[PDB]
Amino acid sequence: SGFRKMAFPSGKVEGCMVQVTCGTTTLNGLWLDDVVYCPRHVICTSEDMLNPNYEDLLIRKSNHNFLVQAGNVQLRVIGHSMQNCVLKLKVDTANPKTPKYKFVRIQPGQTFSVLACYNGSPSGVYQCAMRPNFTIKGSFLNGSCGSVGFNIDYDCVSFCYMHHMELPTGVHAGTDLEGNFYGPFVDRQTAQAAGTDTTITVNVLAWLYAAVINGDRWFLNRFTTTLNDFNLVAMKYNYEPLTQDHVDILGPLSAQTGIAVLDMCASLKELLQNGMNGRTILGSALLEDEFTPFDVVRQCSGVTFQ
Amino acid sequence: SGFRKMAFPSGKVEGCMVQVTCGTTTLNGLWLDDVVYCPRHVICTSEDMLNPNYEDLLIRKSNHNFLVQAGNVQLRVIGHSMQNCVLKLKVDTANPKTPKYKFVRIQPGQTFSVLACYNGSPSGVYQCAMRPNFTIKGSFLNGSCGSVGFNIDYDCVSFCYMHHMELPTGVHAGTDLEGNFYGPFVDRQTAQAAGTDTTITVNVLAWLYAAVINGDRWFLNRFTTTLNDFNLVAMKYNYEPLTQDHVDILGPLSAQTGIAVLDMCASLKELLQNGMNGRTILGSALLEDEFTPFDVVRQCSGVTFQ
Ligand SMILES: O=C(Cc1cncc2ccccc12)N(CCC1CCCCC1)Cc1cccs1
Ligand SMILES: O=C(Cc1cncc2ccccc12)N(CCC1CCCCC1)Cc1cccs1
Ligand SMILES: [Cl-]
Repeated sequence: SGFRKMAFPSGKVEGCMVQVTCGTTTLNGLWLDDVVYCPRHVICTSEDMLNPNYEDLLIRKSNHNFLVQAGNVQLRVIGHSMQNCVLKLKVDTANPKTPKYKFVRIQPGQTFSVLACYNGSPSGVYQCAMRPNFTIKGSFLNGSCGSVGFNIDYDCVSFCYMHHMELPTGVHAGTDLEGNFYGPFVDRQTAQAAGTDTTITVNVLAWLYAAVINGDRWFLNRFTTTLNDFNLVAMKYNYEPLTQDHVDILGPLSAQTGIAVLDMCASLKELLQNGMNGRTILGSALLEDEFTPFDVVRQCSGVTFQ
Repeated sequence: SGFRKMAFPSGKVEGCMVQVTCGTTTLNGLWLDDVVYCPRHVICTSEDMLNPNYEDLLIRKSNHNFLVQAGNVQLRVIGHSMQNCVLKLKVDTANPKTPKYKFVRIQPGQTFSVLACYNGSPSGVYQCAMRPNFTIKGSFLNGSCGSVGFNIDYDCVSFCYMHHMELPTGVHAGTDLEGNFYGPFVDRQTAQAAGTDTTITVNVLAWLYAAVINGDRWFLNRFTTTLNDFNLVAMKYNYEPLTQDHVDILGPLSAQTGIAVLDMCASLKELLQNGMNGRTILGSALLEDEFTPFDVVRQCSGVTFQ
């Protein structure tokens, strides 16, 4: 029992964190095999950041302009190339701690763990989700660039995020490990704004199923709804549209608890209308949207507390 | 910017997790130097748990009755002894991944990271607090016994908790690493209940300072209070008493934000008496009490642990 915002154990990623320095700029790098991945803005001064020409800035660097430190050991950079917004530094040593890994680009609503780092050293681990507006509500200070997001399903680390910047609202923007930004963001200091954020409806429903699995049913009601009527109501509360894919994905949780997906949708419509009336759901007075259907199944028991 | 429930990086602890099997019972063990620590109830069957005589049950066990698996390697048990509610299995091999460590017993209100494990394999990491009623609101399933709680203070892991059981309300009970339970709990399948819990006042104040540091200031007011008047009000809402030690500990945060601790206490008094009025603080509609003053300073200043 219990339901916590749970991150993956970070050890496999900690053994990959290195410090990357180019001139006066220092940030984090991810050392996998003989390559160190880091944000390409490591080659910029604060004066270059408005309209950097990364191809022009990079062509002026030699391998010895990049200082990579792994613990107290300096790695030798023997090559460098840019892939989208990521800089790839080839090093003369393969990381002996390289776990089984893959690079995956995720979709909004997906969750992942972030290993926040400064100067190539891990500071903390937390769980977050790719918001519908493609930002993440992280906890990052200056120097955190290059910190990564990942999932560790079945011993393989799937790296899905690399931190590049903080937007004016205090939210964060980054790329996948191939350097493609999530959302309409660019690695320039030009005025950029996160679009209006919405609640991840499928994740709130998943979390309501987690509440039923853990014994709570106060929020259920005798009603059902069509998928279209649910979306018409949901959009009024800035909730993301629930698609048939989302309904299908909630199938296993629906079968386990005995609550049809559209019946749980009716409960959600009522919660949006009434609030919680001094009650909590899994220790929260807000509807939680950073647990996916997959997270709930992984964390919760396969036996519902009837 | 941003403020997340952040756990310590778990890698140093992951390299210590092993699987301990005694008969049909399998749980987790912590392998440090040449000793594997685990709950003493690993020697019990469900029937033994009703009223166990651990000394009598342990007498019947040989070293070979304990199967310890570290990854895919079986460790050889060369001795066994009990210390309070922890079983200590002496093994023939010192753990080469043993970090610098210490065993510390924490006080209620103190936070720590839990590395939830199953079959000696880490599954997740989350941050929690030792409640004033000595329970932890964890997320644990059957097989999670032996999972540990820890903090990192510089490069030293301080192990403070070992998981033993779940109470009927879904909350958890365990011991320090010397086998002494936190709370009035015993390791026996008998009627036990968590006492009435209270809110960790110093931690709520620390989190209000974190909200201020993050630009959430709507709850600030022109008022101050005395420590005595605040404690009279706090006692009415089942909040823990705020001591002069707590006020001293909040000194740095008070100096950084310009809000005296009793000035923040007057904000908290108003929040208890009036609620949040539809507003949130750091994305929460409840007053969060699982961040200590040290956690807030650490997260807001980017302290690392390589
Ligand atoms: O937002 C950041 C870093 C950052 C990240 N997370 C959190 C942050 C919090 C506060 C300040 C900064 C943060 N940029 C990088 C700043 C460096 C640029 C090169 C020289 C040295 C500073 C700005 C841009 C990146 C891409 C496009 S604009
Ligand atoms: O509570 C647990 C483990 C546990 C922990 N966390 C979470 C749990 C969730 C569900 C069930 C169990 C959990 N005990 C152990 C159950 C037996 C398993 C087989 C061998 C003998 C013990 C019951 C105890 C009573 C008094 C002290 S322990
Ligand atoms: Cl995805």
